[PDB]
Amino acid sequence: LVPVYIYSPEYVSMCDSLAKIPKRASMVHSLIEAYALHKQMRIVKPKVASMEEMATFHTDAYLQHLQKVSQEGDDDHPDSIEYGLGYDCPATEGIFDYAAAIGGATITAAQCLIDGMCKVAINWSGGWHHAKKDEASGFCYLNDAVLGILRLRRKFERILYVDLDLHHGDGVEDAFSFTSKVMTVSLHKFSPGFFPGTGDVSDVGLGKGRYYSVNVPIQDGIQDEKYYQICESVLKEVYQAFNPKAVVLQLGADTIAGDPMCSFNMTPVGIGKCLKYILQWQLATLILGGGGYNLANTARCWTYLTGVILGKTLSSEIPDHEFFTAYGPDYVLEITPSCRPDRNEPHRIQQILNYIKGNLKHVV
Ligand SMILES: O=C(CCc1ccccc1NC(=O)c1cccc(C(F)(F)F)c1)NO
Ligand SMILES: [K+]
Ligand SMILES: [K+]
Ligand SMILES: [Zn+2]
Repeated sequence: LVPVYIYSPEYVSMCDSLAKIPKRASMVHSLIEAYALHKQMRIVKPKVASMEEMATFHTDAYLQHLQKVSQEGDDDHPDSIEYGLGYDCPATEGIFDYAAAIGGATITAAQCLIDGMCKVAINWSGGWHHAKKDEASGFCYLNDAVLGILRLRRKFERILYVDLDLHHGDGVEDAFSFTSKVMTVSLHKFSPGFFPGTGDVSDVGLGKGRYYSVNVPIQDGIQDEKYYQICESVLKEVYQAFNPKAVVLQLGADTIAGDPMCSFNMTPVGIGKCLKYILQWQLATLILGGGGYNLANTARCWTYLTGVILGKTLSSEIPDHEFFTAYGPDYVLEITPSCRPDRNEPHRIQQILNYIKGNLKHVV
Protein backbone atom coordinates (compact mmCIF):
# COMPACT_ATOMS: atom_id res chain seq x y z
CA LEU A 1 0.00 0.00 0.00
CA VAL A 2 3.06 2.36 0.11
CA PRO A 3 4.15 3.47 -3.37
CA VAL A 4 7.46 2.34 -4.88
CA TYR A 5 9.85 5.14 -5.91
CA ILE A 6 12.40 3.90 -8.46
CA TYR A 7 15.68 5.59 -7.51
CA SER A 8 19.41 5.25 -6.98
CA PRO A 9 22.17 7.93 -7.10
CA GLU A 10 23.80 6.19 -10.10
CA TYR A 11 20.45 6.09 -11.95
CA VAL A 12 19.82 9.83 -11.37
CA SER A 13 23.39 10.82 -12.41
CA MET A 14 23.01 8.94 -15.71
CA CYS A 15 19.61 10.54 -16.42
CA ASP A 16 21.26 13.97 -15.75
CA SER A 17 23.86 13.29 -18.51
CA LEU A 18 21.47 13.54 -21.50
CA ALA A 19 22.03 16.98 -23.03
CA LYS A 20 19.15 19.25 -24.13
CA ILE A 21 17.75 18.60 -20.59
CA PRO A 22 20.71 18.81 -18.15
CA LYS A 23 20.46 17.97 -14.41
CA ARG A 24 16.63 17.48 -14.62
CA ALA A 25 16.45 14.01 -13.04
CA SER A 26 18.45 15.43 -10.14
CA MET A 27 16.20 18.52 -9.78
CA VAL A 28 13.04 16.38 -9.56
CA HIS A 29 14.49 14.01 -6.96
CA SER A 30 16.08 16.93 -5.08
CA LEU A 31 12.66 18.63 -4.67
CA ILE A 32 10.75 15.38 -3.88
CA GLU A 33 13.40 14.71 -1.20
CA ALA A 34 13.14 18.29 0.16
CA TYR A 35 9.40 17.84 0.80
CA ALA A 36 10.19 14.60 2.77
CA LEU A 37 8.12 12.52 0.33
CA HIS A 38 10.76 9.80 -0.14
CA LYS A 39 10.20 8.98 3.59
CA GLN A 40 6.65 7.76 2.78
CA MET A 41 7.65 5.65 -0.24
CA ARG A 42 9.65 2.47 -0.80
CA ILE A 43 12.95 3.33 -2.50
CA VAL A 44 13.81 0.54 -4.95
CA LYS A 45 17.09 0.56 -6.90
CA PRO A 46 16.56 0.10 -10.63
CA LYS A 47 18.21 -2.80 -12.38
CA VAL A 48 19.86 -2.27 -15.75
CA ALA A 49 17.86 -3.83 -18.60
CA SER A 50 19.62 -6.76 -20.29
CA MET A 51 19.94 -7.11 -24.05
CA GLU A 52 17.21 -9.78 -24.03
CA GLU A 53 14.80 -7.66 -21.97
CA MET A 54 15.49 -4.70 -24.30
CA ALA A 55 15.06 -6.96 -27.35
CA THR A 56 11.45 -7.88 -26.36
CA PHE A 57 10.42 -4.73 -28.28
CA HIS A 58 13.51 -3.59 -30.19
CA THR A 59 15.34 -5.34 -33.03
CA ASP A 60 18.89 -6.56 -32.34
CA ALA A 61 20.26 -4.60 -35.32
CA TYR A 62 19.01 -1.37 -33.71
CA LEU A 63 20.20 -2.20 -30.17
CA GLN A 64 23.60 -3.32 -31.52
CA HIS A 65 24.02 -0.11 -33.53
CA LEU A 66 22.98 1.86 -30.42
CA GLN A 67 25.64 -0.02 -28.43
CA LYS A 68 28.40 0.70 -31.01
CA VAL A 69 27.60 4.42 -31.20
CA SER A 70 27.73 4.60 -27.37
CA GLN A 71 31.40 3.41 -27.31
CA GLU A 72 32.57 5.40 -30.38
CA GLY A 73 30.31 8.30 -31.60
CA ASP A 74 28.85 9.05 -35.06
CA ASP A 75 32.21 9.48 -36.89
CA ASP A 76 33.22 6.32 -38.77
CA HIS A 77 29.48 5.40 -38.65
CA PRO A 78 27.22 6.94 -41.38
CA ASP A 79 24.67 4.12 -40.77
CA SER A 80 23.22 6.31 -37.90
CA ILE A 81 20.57 8.01 -40.12
CA GLU A 82 18.81 4.63 -40.78
CA TYR A 83 18.23 4.06 -37.04
CA GLY A 84 16.77 7.52 -36.19
CA LEU A 85 19.96 9.09 -34.79
CA GLY A 86 20.53 12.70 -35.92
CA TYR A 87 19.99 16.22 -34.55
CA ASP A 88 16.70 15.30 -32.84
CA CYS A 89 18.32 12.20 -31.30
CA PRO A 90 22.07 12.91 -30.86
CA ALA A 91 24.38 9.91 -31.35
CA THR A 92 26.50 10.84 -28.30
CA GLU A 93 28.60 8.47 -26.19
CA GLY A 94 27.11 6.73 -23.13
CA ILE A 95 23.52 6.55 -24.48
CA PHE A 96 23.15 2.73 -24.62
CA ASP A 97 23.94 2.70 -20.90
CA TYR A 98 21.25 5.43 -20.41
CA ALA A 99 18.83 3.43 -22.59
CA ALA A 100 19.47 0.34 -20.47
CA ALA A 101 19.13 2.28 -17.16
CA ILE A 102 15.79 3.80 -18.21
CA GLY A 103 14.34 0.57 -19.60
CA GLY A 104 15.61 -1.27 -16.56
CA ALA A 105 13.95 1.20 -14.18
CA THR A 106 10.55 0.97 -15.90
CA ILE A 107 10.89 -2.84 -16.00
CA THR A 108 11.84 -2.87 -12.28
CA ALA A 109 8.75 -0.73 -11.57
CA ALA A 110 6.55 -3.19 -13.50
CA GLN A 111 8.05 -6.14 -11.56
CA CYS A 112 7.27 -4.44 -8.22
CA LEU A 113 3.68 -4.11 -9.47
CA ILE A 114 3.53 -7.81 -10.54
CA ASP A 115 4.99 -9.05 -7.21
CA GLY A 116 2.29 -7.23 -5.18
CA MET A 117 4.90 -5.02 -3.47
CA CYS A 118 2.72 -1.99 -4.36
CA LYS A 119 -0.32 -0.57 -6.19
CA VAL A 120 1.74 2.36 -7.54
CA ALA A 121 5.28 2.41 -8.92
CA ILE A 122 7.08 5.57 -10.03
CA ASN A 123 9.86 6.16 -12.54
CA TRP A 124 9.82 9.94 -13.27
CA SER A 125 13.00 9.58 -15.40
CA GLY A 126 11.06 7.27 -17.77
CA GLY A 127 8.20 7.87 -20.23
CA TRP A 128 10.14 7.89 -23.53
CA HIS A 129 7.14 7.10 -25.66
CA HIS A 130 8.30 7.93 -29.24
CA ALA A 131 10.94 5.24 -29.77
CA LYS A 132 10.11 2.67 -32.44
CA LYS A 133 11.35 -0.91 -32.44
CA ASP A 134 14.19 -0.14 -34.92
CA GLU A 135 14.42 3.68 -34.80
CA ALA A 136 15.07 6.46 -32.30
CA SER A 137 12.52 9.28 -32.51
CA GLY A 138 11.63 12.55 -30.77
CA PHE A 139 14.61 12.36 -28.38
CA CYS A 140 13.61 8.77 -27.33
CA TYR A 141 16.35 6.13 -27.78
CA LEU A 142 14.49 3.25 -26.14
CA ASN A 143 10.77 2.74 -25.48
CA ASP A 144 10.75 2.01 -21.75
CA ALA A 145 6.95 2.50 -21.70
CA VAL A 146 6.57 -0.40 -24.14
CA LEU A 147 9.11 -2.56 -22.24
CA GLY A 148 7.07 -2.08 -19.03
CA ILE A 149 3.69 -2.84 -20.59
CA LEU A 150 5.17 -6.09 -21.92
CA ARG A 151 6.56 -6.98 -18.49
CA LEU A 152 3.13 -6.23 -16.92
CA ARG A 153 1.49 -8.58 -19.50
CA ARG A 154 2.84 -11.60 -17.51
CA LYS A 155 0.38 -11.01 -14.61
CA PHE A 156 -2.30 -8.78 -16.21
CA GLU A 157 -4.27 -9.81 -19.36
CA ARG A 158 -5.60 -6.30 -20.14
CA ILE A 159 -3.45 -3.14 -19.77
CA LEU A 160 -4.35 0.54 -20.22
CA TYR A 161 -1.77 3.09 -21.32
CA VAL A 162 -2.78 6.72 -20.68
CA ASP A 163 -0.39 9.25 -22.18
CA LEU A 164 -0.78 12.89 -21.02
CA ASP A 165 2.51 14.31 -22.49
CA LEU A 166 1.97 17.17 -24.97
CA HIS A 167 3.09 14.94 -27.88
CA HIS A 168 1.13 12.01 -29.34
CA GLY A 169 2.29 8.72 -27.79
CA ASP A 170 2.95 7.32 -31.22
CA GLY A 171 5.69 4.75 -30.52
CA VAL A 172 3.73 3.05 -27.76
CA GLU A 173 0.52 3.12 -29.84
CA ASP A 174 2.26 1.63 -32.89
CA ALA A 175 3.76 -1.19 -30.82
CA PHE A 176 0.26 -2.29 -29.78
CA SER A 177 -1.85 -0.96 -32.73
CA PHE A 178 -2.87 -4.52 -33.83
CA THR A 179 -3.98 -5.93 -30.41
CA SER A 180 -6.98 -5.56 -28.08
CA LYS A 181 -4.84 -6.66 -25.10
CA VAL A 182 -3.38 -3.16 -24.62
CA MET A 183 -5.44 0.01 -25.01
CA THR A 184 -3.49 3.23 -25.63
CA VAL A 185 -5.15 6.56 -24.76
CA SER A 186 -3.47 9.85 -25.72
CA LEU A 187 -4.29 13.55 -25.16
CA HIS A 188 -1.95 15.70 -27.33
CA LYS A 189 -1.36 18.72 -29.46
CA PHE A 190 -2.22 17.86 -33.05
CA SER A 191 -1.68 20.59 -35.62
CA PRO A 192 0.00 20.77 -39.04
CA GLY A 193 3.76 20.84 -38.48
CA PHE A 194 3.65 19.66 -34.85
CA PHE A 195 5.52 16.46 -33.91
CA PRO A 196 4.92 13.67 -34.64
CA GLY A 197 1.92 14.57 -36.87
CA THR A 198 -0.06 11.43 -35.97
CA GLY A 199 -2.83 10.67 -33.50
CA ASP A 200 -5.85 12.35 -35.03
CA VAL A 201 -9.12 11.22 -33.40
CA SER A 202 -9.70 8.96 -36.47
CA ASP A 203 -6.55 7.03 -35.46
CA VAL A 204 -8.49 4.10 -33.92
CA GLY A 205 -6.20 1.07 -34.45
CA LEU A 206 -6.08 -1.78 -36.94
CA GLY A 207 -7.12 -5.44 -37.28
CA LYS A 208 -7.97 -7.02 -33.92
CA GLY A 209 -6.84 -3.75 -32.26
CA ARG A 210 -9.49 -1.54 -33.96
CA TYR A 211 -11.07 0.87 -31.43
CA TYR A 212 -8.34 -0.08 -28.90
CA SER A 213 -6.34 3.06 -29.83
CA VAL A 214 -7.87 6.34 -28.57
CA ASN A 215 -6.60 9.82 -29.47
CA VAL A 216 -7.78 13.27 -28.40
CA PRO A 217 -6.34 15.95 -30.71
CA ILE A 218 -6.23 19.22 -28.75
CA GLN A 219 -5.25 22.79 -29.78
CA ASP A 220 -3.09 25.35 -27.96
CA GLY A 221 -3.90 27.19 -24.74
CA ILE A 222 -6.08 24.58 -23.03
CA GLN A 223 -6.28 25.05 -19.25
CA ASP A 224 -6.95 22.76 -16.26
CA GLU A 225 -10.73 22.91 -16.05
CA LYS A 226 -11.36 22.05 -19.73
CA TYR A 227 -8.63 19.37 -20.00
CA TYR A 228 -10.03 17.47 -17.00
CA GLN A 229 -13.51 17.62 -18.57
CA ILE A 230 -12.04 16.07 -21.74
CA CYS A 231 -9.92 13.59 -19.78
CA GLU A 232 -12.52 12.15 -17.34
CA SER A 233 -15.04 12.11 -20.21
CA VAL A 234 -12.75 9.80 -22.22
CA LEU A 235 -11.50 7.82 -19.16
CA LYS A 236 -15.00 7.08 -17.76
CA GLU A 237 -15.95 5.46 -21.09
CA VAL A 238 -12.58 3.62 -21.30
CA TYR A 239 -12.85 2.14 -17.78
CA GLN A 240 -16.33 0.65 -18.36
CA ALA A 241 -15.59 -0.49 -21.92
CA PHE A 242 -12.05 -1.88 -21.67
CA ASN A 243 -11.98 -2.78 -17.94
CA PRO A 244 -8.19 -2.70 -17.40
CA LYS A 245 -6.40 -4.93 -14.89
CA ALA A 246 -3.41 -2.51 -14.83
CA VAL A 247 -2.40 1.03 -15.84
CA VAL A 248 0.73 2.62 -17.32
CA LEU A 249 0.52 6.40 -17.00
CA GLN A 250 2.84 8.81 -18.87
CA LEU A 251 2.65 12.27 -17.26
CA GLY A 252 4.90 14.35 -19.48
CA ALA A 253 5.10 17.88 -18.04
CA ASP A 254 5.70 19.68 -21.38
CA THR A 255 1.95 20.53 -21.25
CA ILE A 256 2.60 22.94 -18.37
CA ALA A 257 2.37 26.75 -18.54
CA GLY A 258 5.86 28.20 -19.06
CA ASP A 259 7.31 25.30 -21.08
CA PRO A 260 9.48 26.17 -24.19
CA MET A 261 6.91 24.21 -26.23
CA CYS A 262 4.46 27.02 -25.26
CA SER A 263 1.38 25.11 -26.55
CA PHE A 264 -0.93 24.01 -23.68
CA ASN A 265 -1.63 26.23 -20.66
CA MET A 266 -1.93 23.63 -17.88
CA THR A 267 -0.97 23.57 -14.20
CA PRO A 268 -0.03 20.45 -12.18
CA VAL A 269 -3.41 20.64 -10.38
CA GLY A 270 -5.15 20.04 -13.74
CA ILE A 271 -3.02 16.96 -14.40
CA GLY A 272 -3.33 15.92 -10.72
CA LYS A 273 -7.10 15.69 -11.10
CA CYS A 274 -6.59 13.31 -14.06
CA LEU A 275 -4.13 11.33 -11.91
CA LYS A 276 -6.57 11.11 -8.94
CA TYR A 277 -9.20 9.74 -11.31
CA ILE A 278 -6.89 6.92 -12.43
CA LEU A 279 -5.79 6.28 -8.82
CA GLN A 280 -9.41 5.84 -7.55
CA TRP A 281 -9.64 2.71 -9.76
CA GLN A 282 -7.24 1.12 -7.22
CA LEU A 283 -5.38 -0.78 -9.98
CA ALA A 284 -1.70 -1.63 -10.43
CA THR A 285 -0.38 1.69 -11.76
CA LEU A 286 3.06 2.40 -13.28
CA ILE A 287 3.86 6.14 -13.22
CA LEU A 288 6.24 7.64 -15.81
CA GLY A 289 7.62 11.09 -16.65
CA GLY A 290 8.56 12.08 -20.21
CA GLY A 291 8.76 15.50 -21.87
CA GLY A 292 9.31 18.50 -19.58
CA TYR A 293 11.62 21.31 -20.69
CA ASN A 294 11.13 24.11 -18.15
CA LEU A 295 13.18 22.06 -15.70
CA ALA A 296 12.01 23.77 -12.49
CA ASN A 297 8.32 23.67 -13.53
CA THR A 298 8.76 19.97 -14.41
CA ALA A 299 10.05 19.24 -10.87
CA ARG A 300 7.24 21.41 -9.41
CA CYS A 301 4.76 19.30 -11.37
CA TRP A 302 6.20 15.85 -10.68
CA THR A 303 6.81 16.72 -7.03
CA TYR A 304 3.19 17.89 -6.71
CA LEU A 305 1.98 14.74 -8.50
CA THR A 306 3.96 12.55 -6.02
CA GLY A 307 2.17 14.31 -3.15
CA VAL A 308 -1.23 13.42 -4.66
CA ILE A 309 -0.14 9.77 -5.17
CA LEU A 310 0.57 9.85 -1.41
CA GLY A 311 -2.57 11.85 -0.52
CA LYS A 312 -0.34 14.54 1.04
CA THR A 313 -0.81 18.29 0.63
CA LEU A 314 2.40 20.24 0.16
CA SER A 315 3.19 23.80 1.27
CA SER A 316 3.28 26.62 -1.31
CA GLU A 317 6.77 27.80 -0.24
CA ILE A 318 9.55 25.73 -1.89
CA PRO A 319 11.85 24.04 0.71
CA ASP A 320 15.51 25.06 0.77
CA HIS A 321 17.48 22.41 -1.16
CA GLU A 322 20.38 22.14 -3.66
CA PHE A 323 18.57 23.91 -6.55
CA PHE A 324 16.62 26.55 -4.52
CA THR A 325 17.69 29.48 -6.74
CA ALA A 326 16.05 27.84 -9.81
CA TYR A 327 12.64 28.41 -8.18
CA GLY A 328 12.91 32.27 -8.12
CA PRO A 329 11.72 34.95 -8.14
CA ASP A 330 8.63 33.75 -6.16
CA TYR A 331 9.91 30.40 -4.69
CA VAL A 332 6.52 28.67 -4.88
CA LEU A 333 5.16 25.30 -5.95
CA GLU A 334 2.08 26.53 -7.82
CA ILE A 335 2.32 27.49 -11.50
CA THR A 336 0.26 30.35 -12.98
CA PRO A 337 -1.26 29.87 -16.48
CA SER A 338 0.00 32.16 -19.29
CA CYS A 339 -2.40 34.77 -20.67
CA ARG A 340 -2.99 33.28 -24.11
CA PRO A 341 -6.23 32.20 -25.77
CA ASP A 342 -7.74 28.70 -25.63
CA ARG A 343 -8.07 27.77 -29.34
CA ASN A 344 -10.24 24.70 -28.61
CA GLU A 345 -13.74 25.45 -29.92
CA PRO A 346 -16.43 23.72 -27.79
CA HIS A 347 -18.37 22.19 -30.75
CA ARG A 348 -15.15 20.70 -32.20
CA ILE A 349 -14.30 19.19 -28.78
CA GLN A 350 -17.81 17.77 -28.32
CA GLN A 351 -17.77 16.03 -31.73
CA ILE A 352 -14.35 14.54 -30.80
CA LEU A 353 -15.76 13.27 -27.47
CA ASN A 354 -18.91 11.77 -29.06
CA TYR A 355 -16.78 10.03 -31.71
CA ILE A 356 -14.74 8.40 -28.89
CA LYS A 357 -17.95 7.43 -26.99
CA GLY A 358 -19.06 5.69 -30.19
CA ASN A 359 -15.77 3.90 -30.84
CA LEU A 360 -15.77 2.61 -27.24
CA LYS A 361 -19.29 1.14 -27.66
CA HIS A 362 -17.65 -1.59 -29.83
CA VAL A 363 -15.28 -2.73 -27.05
CA VAL A 364 -16.21 -6.19 -25.63
O1 LIG B 1 8.25 16.13 -26.24
C1 LIG B 1 8.79 15.10 -26.59
C2 LIG B 1 10.09 14.97 -27.38
C3 LIG B 1 10.83 16.24 -27.81
C4 LIG B 1 10.99 16.72 -29.22
C5 LIG B 1 10.40 16.00 -30.28
C6 LIG B 1 10.52 16.42 -31.60
C7 LIG B 1 11.22 17.57 -31.90
C8 LIG B 1 11.81 18.30 -30.87
C9 LIG B 1 11.72 17.90 -29.52
N1 LIG B 1 12.30 18.63 -28.50
C10 LIG B 1 13.03 19.77 -28.57
O2 LIG B 1 13.26 20.33 -29.63
C11 LIG B 1 13.61 20.44 -27.34
C12 LIG B 1 13.43 19.92 -26.06
C13 LIG B 1 14.00 20.59 -24.97
C14 LIG B 1 14.73 21.76 -25.12
C15 LIG B 1 14.92 22.28 -26.40
C16 LIG B 1 15.71 23.55 -26.54
F1 LIG B 1 16.00 23.83 -27.80
F2 LIG B 1 14.99 24.54 -26.04
F3 LIG B 1 16.85 23.44 -25.86
C17 LIG B 1 14.35 21.62 -27.50
N2 LIG B 1 8.25 13.93 -26.28
O3 LIG B 1 7.07 13.91 -25.55
K1 LIG C 1 0.00 12.39 -25.22
K1 LIG D 1 -4.05 -1.06 -29.10
ZN1 LIG E 1 6.46 15.80 -25.38
